[PDB]
Amino acid sequence: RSVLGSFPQVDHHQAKGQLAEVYDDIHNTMRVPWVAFGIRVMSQFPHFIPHAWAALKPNIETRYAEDGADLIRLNSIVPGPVMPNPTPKLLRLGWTESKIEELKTALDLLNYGNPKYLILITAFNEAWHERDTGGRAPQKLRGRDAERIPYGLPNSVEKFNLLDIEKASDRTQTVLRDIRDAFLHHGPASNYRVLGVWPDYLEIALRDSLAPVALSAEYDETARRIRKIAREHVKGFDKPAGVAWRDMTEKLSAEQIAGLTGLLFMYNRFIADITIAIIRLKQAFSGPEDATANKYTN
Amino acid sequence: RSVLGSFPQVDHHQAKGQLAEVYDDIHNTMRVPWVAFGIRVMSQFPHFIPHAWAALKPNIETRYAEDGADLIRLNSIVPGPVMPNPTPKLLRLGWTESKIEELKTALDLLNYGNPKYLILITAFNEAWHERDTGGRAPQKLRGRDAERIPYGLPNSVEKFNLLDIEKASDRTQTVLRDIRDAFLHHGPASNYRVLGVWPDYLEIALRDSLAPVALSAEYDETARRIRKIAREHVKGFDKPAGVAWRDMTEKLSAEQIAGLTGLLFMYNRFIADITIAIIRLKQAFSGPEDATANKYTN
Repeated sequence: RSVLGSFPQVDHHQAKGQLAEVYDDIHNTMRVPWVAFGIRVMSQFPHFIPHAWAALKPNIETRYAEDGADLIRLNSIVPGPVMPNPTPKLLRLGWTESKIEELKTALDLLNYGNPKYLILITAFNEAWHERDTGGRAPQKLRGRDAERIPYGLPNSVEKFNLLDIEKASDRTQTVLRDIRDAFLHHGPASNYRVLGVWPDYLEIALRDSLAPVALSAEYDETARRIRKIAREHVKGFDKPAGVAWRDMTEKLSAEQIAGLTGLLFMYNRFIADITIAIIRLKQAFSGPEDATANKYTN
Repeated sequence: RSVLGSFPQVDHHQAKGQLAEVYDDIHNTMRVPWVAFGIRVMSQFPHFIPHAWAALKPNIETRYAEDGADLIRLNSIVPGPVMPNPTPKLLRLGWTESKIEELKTALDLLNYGNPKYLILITAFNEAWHERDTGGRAPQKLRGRDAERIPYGLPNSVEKFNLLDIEKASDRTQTVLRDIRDAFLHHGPASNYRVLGVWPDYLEIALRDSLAPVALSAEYDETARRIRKIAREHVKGFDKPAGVAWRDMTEKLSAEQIAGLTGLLFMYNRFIADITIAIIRLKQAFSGPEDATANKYTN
């Protein structure tokens, strides 16, 4: 038996018809090279993802929301131990400059997307429990807060290809398991199914950047802070940015509403954790300013 | 539209036959006068509650597991503002000392049980992800540790009846809904379906005790602290105290394995938040030492 199985989810290859249009819409609207592990997972359920998406789209494409994602990114740094650069270790292991740059680009794209997915999940979750995710403030978004960000991926950014966990080496399987378990999580992030093709780096990543802050006051407090930024930000939305489970009782079964309720709560924690995590990795290379910069939609 | 509606679950009365024996064996093994919300909700899935429960049973029934509960209970105090006593307040509403004493007994019972439930949900959540919940330790439980605590509810302890939410007043509904949303939770705890026969108090409770600490660093750190105690404790079990999703694949569809992964995580947080809440609630009547004692299994 594998150290690590594969979690229940509609894979990117599995998304058919109406659903595969949505995965694209997500890519393009959010200018992100992957669909979130949680979206993939929540998509097995009929109706929900497509409907919640349709009600989130108009709100997440704005410069307003992008400014929110920037607040998340900006404050996602952990008041933690100081970390050594991984660069010398990669060179001595014989990595090319060029290869390391490919890693840092990966990290950079990941750190662009995660915070937007923090906005995303906060919308979906809060709306599910009929709490404030839009159309409540007296003052609508005005001036350029309401402008739309560019559609599609940034020039020279392709969609990621996530590694197939079944086919992967023991080494890769294990480091991912380890990173999952260090944080008490359910699965490997899409983040790590991208970063996993470099198990040797992740092993160093885990020892130098993530294991020493995992489960700590400082780390969870930094999750609390960014979740709060996300939760306050979404009330600025012009119209509600998700569906409410009470409006879904013709669409989902009692069992299903249950499942989705837990799934949403879980992913609202997972995404925050992962956001912090990967920024911290790119902090080990460069520093807190470069690591939390918006490098894509300016 | 109703201000709050009932969350989907196998209500106490609805459990038939084999699941009904399970709800009981829970009641009695844990010496608690209510089956947790999270089990009720989670029971609607085939196989899992009965199965996870069979593995928890011999572990949670030991004196060792009772010490576990006591540690959580002891460490559940928030270092927040000092709260006024509500006793004068309830007297001014004409509550008799006798009625007041009825509320405190109920608070004691909720406070007896929430810590044990945190143990339950920790075992279930961890085992599911094949993380450590028993059997890994060098030598087995010995001495006082291995003994079975008493079976059955304590003397003069009657089973609670949850209040019907649908049927309940607007005021019961408002205050419960306010309590749910103040913590970003999914529904009201069994605890509040008990305490909500008394919405005048819950109202005081929220304004005095709960709302000034909801979502604060101190409240959230307290949760981390107690969740940690619980995660370390189940490691001392003689054998695993739950079931792994990988072993359940004949018994559960992908969709449900996903739904449960979520619910498990969500209740692990939920139960911990509530343990702290209801303790806080008693702490205002009678200080920290009282609020955290084991008054039932000594």
